Amino acid sequence: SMSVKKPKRDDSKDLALCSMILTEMETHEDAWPFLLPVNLKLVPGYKKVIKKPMDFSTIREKLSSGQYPNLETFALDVRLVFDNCETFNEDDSDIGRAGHNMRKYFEKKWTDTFKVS
Ligand SMILES: CCCOc1ccn2c(C(C)=O)cc(-c3ccccc3S(C)(=O)=O)c2c1
Repeated sequence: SMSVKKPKRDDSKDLALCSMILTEMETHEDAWPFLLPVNLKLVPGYKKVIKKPMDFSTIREKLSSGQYPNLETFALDVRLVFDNCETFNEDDSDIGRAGHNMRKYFEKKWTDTFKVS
């Protein structure tokens, strides 16, 4: 509260560390569905059904331009990518499998970098 400061984690490395996580995502073999925005012209359903589209390129642009206030906002956009993927794609599809794999991959790097670290 007023004039009573809580201790706070050192956030000075967060930008570099999120950038490094994103680079590892962008170069994973199973990242191919997520590199660009889902093509709204070519993909029926998508626009209407997926209210907040997100992809790795859009995350990268945001990260590079100071549009994430903090590391939690970045993780929310990453998770949004995989939550969209599950909403639109069957688990059994190649895209659907890719998403489950990428999510697992992300959440372990997240824990190892910030939470269990
Ligand atoms: C023309 C039918 C293609 O339908 C889809 C439906 C969904 N997706 C996704 C996701 C994440 O839901 C991703 C793609 C896709 C797949 C291969 C190459 C390019 C794309 S994309 C990101 O340009 O739409 C893609 C393509």
